[PDB]
Amino acid sequence: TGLLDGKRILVSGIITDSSIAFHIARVAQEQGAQLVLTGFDRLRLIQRITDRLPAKAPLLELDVQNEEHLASLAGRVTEAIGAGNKLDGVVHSIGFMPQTGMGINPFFDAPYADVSKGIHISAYSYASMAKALLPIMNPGGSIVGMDFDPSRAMPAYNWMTVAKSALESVNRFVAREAGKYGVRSNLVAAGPIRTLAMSAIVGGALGEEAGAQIQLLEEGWDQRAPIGWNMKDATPVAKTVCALLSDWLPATTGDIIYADGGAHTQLL
Ligand SMILES: NC(=O)c1ccc[n+]([C@@H]2O[C@H](COP(=O)([O-])OP(=O)(O)OC[C@H]3O[C@@H](n4cnc5c(N)ncnc54)[C@H](O)[C@@H]3O)[C@@H](O)[C@H]2O)c1
Ligand SMILES: CC1(C)CCC(Cc2cc(O)c(-c3ccccc3)c(=O)[nH]2)CC1
Repeated sequence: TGLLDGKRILVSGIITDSSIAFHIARVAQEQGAQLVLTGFDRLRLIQRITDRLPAKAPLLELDVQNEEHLASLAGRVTEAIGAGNKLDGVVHSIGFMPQTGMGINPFFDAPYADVSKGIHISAYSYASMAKALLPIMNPGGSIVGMDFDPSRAMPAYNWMTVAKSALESVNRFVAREAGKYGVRSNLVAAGPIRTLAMSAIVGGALGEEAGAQIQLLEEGWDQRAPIGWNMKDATPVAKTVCALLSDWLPATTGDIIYADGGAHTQLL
């Protein structure tokens, strides 16, 4: 028997087969969960991607900045799962920052208008999704969001670090709301993952020093992690997410779970 047998789970922000969301999806189904997937904007591409998943599952459209999408969602989900049916889990794997708040671009020259859009999509949306979907969520349910450890600062990550810092604060407040419905809210702080965009950056595309800064990070991370860190293997992150969506961490809300091979616990 699977781990999430007959749980119903919403899963956001799939865009490629290297997206973490995709691997969460994959493992989720492997355990036997019925999924509902949202996508943003290029629904047509995302449709092609989601077809490679163990089982097919409904694709709804959701731009977290679109107010109506948020409004209409609560229903659109219940539609695709059948009325008198509730969700046992939502997964937030959304994030965005303009290239002024990330990469080689100096920290100071990011115009607030840029930064804000970032925080809107990367941290605010977490409460948005939780507001939309809490109503239709079963007791013992789970909310899970994607996070990169922002408690220290580092090169390149710039304003996104702030967005992540924001996000960990939002999460603790959602935890409060979620509690009313008997729902948990947590974040998975993950080590770096070799996604499409990340490898592109390791090839002039975000700069030259940028490629060198990514590489430095990735390598220190593996060296610090007492059980190592394979940037290419996104499975153990997904596995972790699924453990939070399971019934096996029932006493753990408002919190951060570290899938980083233990890096953040080691100085050198
Ligand atoms: N990249 C990493 O190594 C890493 C590490 C830890 C945490 N994270 C976090 O995990 C999440 C996903 O990372 P990823 O590597 O899968 O990147 P990704 O680009 O594959 O996923 C981000 C998703 O957000 C979606 N998105 C963008 N703007 C949106 C909007 N306005 N409304 C709704 N959706 C929108 C995109 O369609 C995309 O599918 C992000 O929250 C990211 O910060 C990433
Ligand atoms: C610190 C460093 C130079 C920059 C990125 C990090 C990890 C990381 C987190 C992160 O949230 C993202 C991200 C940003 C926007 C949209 C989707 C994903 C990322 O690409 N990489 C790995 C290296």
